[PDB]
Amino acid sequence: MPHAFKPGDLVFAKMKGYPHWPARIDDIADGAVKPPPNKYPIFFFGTHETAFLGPKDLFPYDKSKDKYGKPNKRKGFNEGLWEIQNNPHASYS
Repeated sequence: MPHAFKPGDLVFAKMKGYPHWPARIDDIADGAVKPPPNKYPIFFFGTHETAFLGPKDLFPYDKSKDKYGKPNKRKGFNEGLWEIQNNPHASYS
């Protein structure tokens, strides 16, 4: 059975106006800005941007990749598909 989301989990994350996007739950570094309650820090592969999202916008990657893991014209998307498949736990700073 599923657990709650934790750092390192792989997802497609949905933002208004954007396709479901390859992403991970990030850790919060010591001294770094914390997310709002009930929100997670989401790092988006390819763009390397961070937004704060709740579970309603987070789709576990294994279950979802057949539907959402296809190339997309949007900036950074296909880079992000490579990252989540090939080195999803690397430093992209």
